[PDB]
Amino acid sequence: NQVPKWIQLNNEIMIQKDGKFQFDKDKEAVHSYFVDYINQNTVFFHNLKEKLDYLVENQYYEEEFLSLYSFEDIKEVFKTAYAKKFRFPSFMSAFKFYNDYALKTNDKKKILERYEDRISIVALFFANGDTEKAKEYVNLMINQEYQPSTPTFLNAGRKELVSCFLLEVNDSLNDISRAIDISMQLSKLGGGVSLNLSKLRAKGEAIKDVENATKGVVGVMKLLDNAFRYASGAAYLNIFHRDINDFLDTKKISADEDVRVKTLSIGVVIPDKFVELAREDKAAYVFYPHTIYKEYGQHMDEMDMNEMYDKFVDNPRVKKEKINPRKLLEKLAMLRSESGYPYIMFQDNVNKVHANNHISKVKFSNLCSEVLQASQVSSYTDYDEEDEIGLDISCNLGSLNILNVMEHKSIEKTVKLATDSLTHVSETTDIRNAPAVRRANKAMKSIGLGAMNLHGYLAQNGIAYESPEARDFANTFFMMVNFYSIQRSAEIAKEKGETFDQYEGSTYATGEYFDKYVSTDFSPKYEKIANLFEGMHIPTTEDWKKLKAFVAEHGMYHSYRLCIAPTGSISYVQSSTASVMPIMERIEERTYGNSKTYYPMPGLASNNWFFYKEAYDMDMFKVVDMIATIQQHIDQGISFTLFLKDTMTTRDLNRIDLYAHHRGIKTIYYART
Amino acid sequence: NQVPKWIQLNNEIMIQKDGKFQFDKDKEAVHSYFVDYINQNTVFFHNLKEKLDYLVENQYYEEEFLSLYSFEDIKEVFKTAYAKKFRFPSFMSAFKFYNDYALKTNDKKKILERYEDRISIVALFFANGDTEKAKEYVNLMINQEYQPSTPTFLNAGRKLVSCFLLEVNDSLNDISRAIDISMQLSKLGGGVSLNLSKLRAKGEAIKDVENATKGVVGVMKLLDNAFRYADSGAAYLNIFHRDINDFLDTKKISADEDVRVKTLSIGVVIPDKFVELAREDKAAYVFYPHTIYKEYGQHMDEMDMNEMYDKFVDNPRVKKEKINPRKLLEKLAMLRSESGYPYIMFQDNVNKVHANNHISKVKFSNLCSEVLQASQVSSYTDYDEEDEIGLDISCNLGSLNILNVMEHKSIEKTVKLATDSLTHVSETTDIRNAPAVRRANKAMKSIGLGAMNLHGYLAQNGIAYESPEARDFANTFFMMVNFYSIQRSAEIAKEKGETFDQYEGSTYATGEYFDKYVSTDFSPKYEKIANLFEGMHIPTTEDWKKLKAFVAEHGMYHSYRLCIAPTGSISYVQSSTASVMPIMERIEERTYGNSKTYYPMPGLASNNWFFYKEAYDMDMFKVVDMIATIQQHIDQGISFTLFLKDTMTTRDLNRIDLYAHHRGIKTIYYART
Ligand SMILES: Nc1ncnc2c1ncn2[C@H]1C[C@H](O)[C@@H](COP(=O)(O)OP(=O)(O)OP(=O)(O)O)O1
Ligand SMILES: Nc1ncnc2c1ncn2[C@H]1C[C@H](O)[C@@H](COP(=O)(O)OP(=O)(O)OP(=O)(O)O)O1
Ligand SMILES: Nc1ncnc2c1ncn2[C@H]1C[C@H](O)[C@@H](COP(=O)(O)OP(=O)(O)OP(=O)(O)O)O1
Ligand SMILES: Nc1ncnc2c1ncn2[C@H]1C[C@H](O)[C@@H](COP(=O)(O)OP(=O)(O)OP(=O)(O)O)O1
Repeated sequence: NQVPKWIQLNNEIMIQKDGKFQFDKDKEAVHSYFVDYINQNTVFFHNLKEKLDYLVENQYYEEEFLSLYSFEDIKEVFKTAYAKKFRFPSFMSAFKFYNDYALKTNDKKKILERYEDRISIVALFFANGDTEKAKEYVNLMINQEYQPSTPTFLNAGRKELVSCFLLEVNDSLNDISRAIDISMQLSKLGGGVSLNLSKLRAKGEAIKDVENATKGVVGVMKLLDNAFRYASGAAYLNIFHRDINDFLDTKKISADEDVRVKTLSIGVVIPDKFVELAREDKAAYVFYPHTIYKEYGQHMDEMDMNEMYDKFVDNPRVKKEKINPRKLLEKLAMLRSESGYPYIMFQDNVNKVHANNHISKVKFSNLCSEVLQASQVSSYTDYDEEDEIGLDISCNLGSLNILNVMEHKSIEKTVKLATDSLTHVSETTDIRNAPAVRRANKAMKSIGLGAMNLHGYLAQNGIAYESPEARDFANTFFMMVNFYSIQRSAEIAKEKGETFDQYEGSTYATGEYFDKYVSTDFSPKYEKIANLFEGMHIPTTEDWKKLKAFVAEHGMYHSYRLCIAPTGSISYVQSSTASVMPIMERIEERTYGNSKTYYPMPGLASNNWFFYKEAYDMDMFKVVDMIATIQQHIDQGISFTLFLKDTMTTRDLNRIDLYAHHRGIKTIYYART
Repeated sequence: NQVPKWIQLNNEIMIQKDGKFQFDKDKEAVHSYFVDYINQNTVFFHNLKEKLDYLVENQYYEEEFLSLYSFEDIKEVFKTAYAKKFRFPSFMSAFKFYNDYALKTNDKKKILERYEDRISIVALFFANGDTEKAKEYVNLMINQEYQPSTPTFLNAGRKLVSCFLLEVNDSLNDISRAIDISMQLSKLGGGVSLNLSKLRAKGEAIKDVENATKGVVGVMKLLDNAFRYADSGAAYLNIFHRDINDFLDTKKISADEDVRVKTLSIGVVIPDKFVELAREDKAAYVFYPHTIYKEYGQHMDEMDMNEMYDKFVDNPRVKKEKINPRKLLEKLAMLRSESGYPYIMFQDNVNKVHANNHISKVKFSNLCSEVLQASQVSSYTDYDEEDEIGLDISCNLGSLNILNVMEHKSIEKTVKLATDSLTHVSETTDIRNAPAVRRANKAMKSIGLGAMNLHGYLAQNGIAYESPEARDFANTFFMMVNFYSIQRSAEIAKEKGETFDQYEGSTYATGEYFDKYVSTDFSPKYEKIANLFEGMHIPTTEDWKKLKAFVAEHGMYHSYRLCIAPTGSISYVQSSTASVMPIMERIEERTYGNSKTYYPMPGLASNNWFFYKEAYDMDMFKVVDMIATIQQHIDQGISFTLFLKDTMTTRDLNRIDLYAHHRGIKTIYYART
């Protein structure tokens, strides 16, 4: 019943020694943890050869790519991995990896893969042919300079791989059947699956023969809520719809028995016209979209609300409904004061900066509220009848440490390797049950790259989080990031000579995206910021012009490059902070079982106590301006999370909302208190 | 509650497949045993250096001798050990080593030393300076060509001799000193046996008042209580003593409450005069030895019974007692029919072949009934009074496989290494509570070498156990063994120039022991026997003459060389039979717990079923003649064990006893039925 030694040592840090914390004990706890639990459950082997032979003959490793080299080259790779003599810096830095991510045995009671093992297996998977490139991946990963995404880091060479799926539901019975089918298919693959209910007819409407026959959106939500309980995502909705009130009555603290969704989140799509009507204090008109489909032939949100709203008001054909926008934003503020639900996307900020609006305009987002790409709906006909295949969105992920990049200045080569890595991942991927995801993943070739460790590095260097210097720093940094990113994409496009489809329809072929960079140079405006990037080259606008010419030579290989995800579950292995959202508390406290695990933030010393500010004690406006400065280079959304208090006000909340709409923040997240 | 896989596979052998046994399953069980229990409890390490550093800093290895080399030489030794790719041949071949002998952890739940580890640590302990000699010890041990004794194999480099022989002089102070030394050695775990020759008997005068002595039974009672306090030996007695009947009434199936010894065994010393009196059917006279001590000044068994028996009969001073010898041997046969107790030593067979009778004559033996050396009694005076130190016997052990010696023909170099090994062991030994053991172990330098695996090798080659060919084979083999043994002892005596004390008093300096070997050559008398030793040199009697001259040059380093012990507890690791006693059953069956472990004898196939005879179905006379042929070269005793049946007869038993006395067998053991 006694608590073991390392947990007891980890509980020692809260003892006040001269008003401080016992940080130096922490390593000792880690030095306990590698003696009394880890090195007494590892399966023992003589050497490498039999080890790998035992790993093959019990159905663990996919033996194909592990047969495509010599034994000696793999031995050199493992030798390069063990030559680091790597150590962990913190207590959770081991515990989150040797409990869940690292490979266990069949009885789930022993440990096979060491920390070099998993990384070097990932390295040979990203190699696909070159030994020295695999060594480059090792030197990239073992210095904690790059982190692949969660399911890629889990399921490399075992018994799918991308945790993000985005679909559309056309309007038929057959379409709803196909949608529930594909959701149950992807549900066992563990990824993130979110739907959208734009083009559906509303409640109390005619079904092809008889008026007032449709049970509406709530029944489809009920079927999906039962559907994900069998094997957890969300769904979005554009606001110009009668049942939007019933779409928002689901998340309710006085929850109805039938109106009860504990699985799916919800979210609202809002263009500028509704914002205008809520500002100027006038009426609003939600519609019956099936009447619009009968009238104009198209669907509702496939046209501009700013161009067509009063025209639908003027049509006697479209049955309408008048409501109050201001009371509706008040109700949104109340429901976000309850929890923070739903989600919010401002599409006009997105499409006016989007490159690929010539295919379609972005209407929705994933569960992770980040990926904003084109989406064409399919049409699933009857059994012997053939179908028509639209386009879908499937985004594999991956971020990186800012800190070690700043330590080593190999940021270019870092992007060079990570781009090829995610490229080979999207090469490898195949799903054999949803054909539109198949066609789009072959077609669009969308990769997603981001970064964590913003708060901690700049807080450890002694720069406040609300400083303008950090905003200029992030501006110059992400400018150079996007520069080398497009540079590598153009290089690979020259290597293959095969861009994505309808490349001339993009703004990339015209250089309209490049028109921001031909002027308005992003040189550092502070000396202390300039000392940080001091020691390496920073490009000029003429380098952007040479880049524009080199793009105009061939083109770009990818259609999307960047994403920012709240990668907290693999934040702990990199032993760092979250992404760009600053930290909540200086000390995290968990109870694994009969235990009080005490996690300090990395870099917690006496001097930098003030730069480790608290999330409840910050200027939200400067945070939004930081995220807007970050937004200057990112194609997709940014995982912006609101940090609130009970003492705050929905007046101030909606002021922050309209402030972010005025700045141009794409999406937000669930709010915390 | 389910039986694990390897035990279930080991129980499969008794299934009759075509009237046979499932031998081929057995390896599979062993191949199970190294997957599901062993390789999932070994503490995992990166490489050698940290491993040894962790082993030092937790008080496991004595760090002195493990600091007397380079790291690289130790790495070469471990590399030579792992270069064998050694495997076990049987199921118990692992289970008796990874359960008790190999090193565990502090919580006794994990395993640190592998099978290479223990052997190579023993190798560096026997090295004491030379790397190549340590590699020679590795090449000796890892081919299973030599096995050191049990406590040396256990306690090398941790926190050493299992055989102690003492004498008890006659005072109160002496009995105090005896119980003191027995309790001192009792925590050291060795074998300790006493002897009660020079004590006065029951009902006798204690220095002032007649009929005051409680006798031998009270001292036995104190020793029986004494060994119950710590982590069990025995005691011997010469037969010419009144209380011998009470000395034999202790081991009784109708056991008295007071007369009850469940700890100490007992044993009888018999010279030729009592054998003569029992043959010729006359009277016998046991004595009161304290009267003899008052009369002649010496003690009783320090003079010849054949020279002095009728002279003590003729003395009116010595009070005597007349008894029947024939009924006494009948009672001995009855008590051995009960269990097999007591032990029996025929000293006149021993002393007439003993080399060192000029110091004293052997009067007794150890617990293991094998070591027969000189022994001078001490005299423990009062507190401020100084004492006088006698001589004691302490024999470290060690045997070898016959089989691998026959495989490799390196018998000479084998003896060369094993002699230096036991030499360094007797160098290392020190006890700091019994001064006479200290003085004798510095003085006499007695080593003990033997052999196991007689029955199995010659049974596997297809030669019957009762054959004369095996007797000639063993004669030639042990002749060459003793030849190279004395050769190496003379070499080491030349190396040091320091023989043991009173070397000129021995028969070795006079060559009287060598007079057997100057003639009567032991050439093989059979062709099939000659093919076995074919391929190597066998010496001649002129080589014995050169040996005699080389001995006469310097001398011999040791005073004793050979011993034969029932080394069953380390028989299983060598994966072989016992020593020269043939096997009891073809299959051993044990119950570890909720289990039926089935051990086959090694080499059990269909063809050699007949040469694997049964111990209850053999000629005892040919066994005694085999042991007498073995006795032709051994200085000490031989662990001869009787194998009896309930259908046998004490008439036949006593006939076998007198037959062995007529042949010249030194000692016997407890009998089995
Ligand atoms: N933070 C850690 N990360 C990884 N392994 C660790 C960590 N802490 C301890 N260990 C591992 C390494 C070793 O196998 C064992 C402890 O040995 P360790 O002392 O850490 O290495 P070391 O040999 O380089 O230092 P030293 O020479 O002082 O012993 O457990
Ligand atoms: N029995 C039903 N109960 C509720 N809703 C239904 C039922 N049958 C059909 N629907 C709903 C869901 C469908 O998306 C929608 C129209 O159904 P469906 O017959 O598949 O369309 P359709 O392609 O045949 O022609 P139309 O565009 O005129 O509706 O109404
Ligand atoms: N009898 C045994 N003695 C010692 N180790 C054994 C024994 N049986 C199995 N093992 C050990 C050796 C390995 O660490 C593991 C089993 O691998 P094992 O197959 O025996 O060796 P191997 O690699 O030489 O043969 P193979 O190439 O066919 O796999 O457990
Ligand atoms: N109180 C006693 N009860 C029983 N036995 C005793 C007792 N005292 C002494 N003895 C026994 C054990 C001794 O070995 C033996 C003689 O005792 P002890 O006085 O020590 O001999 P001693 O050296 O003084 O002279 P002596 O040779 O005449 O006996 O008798």
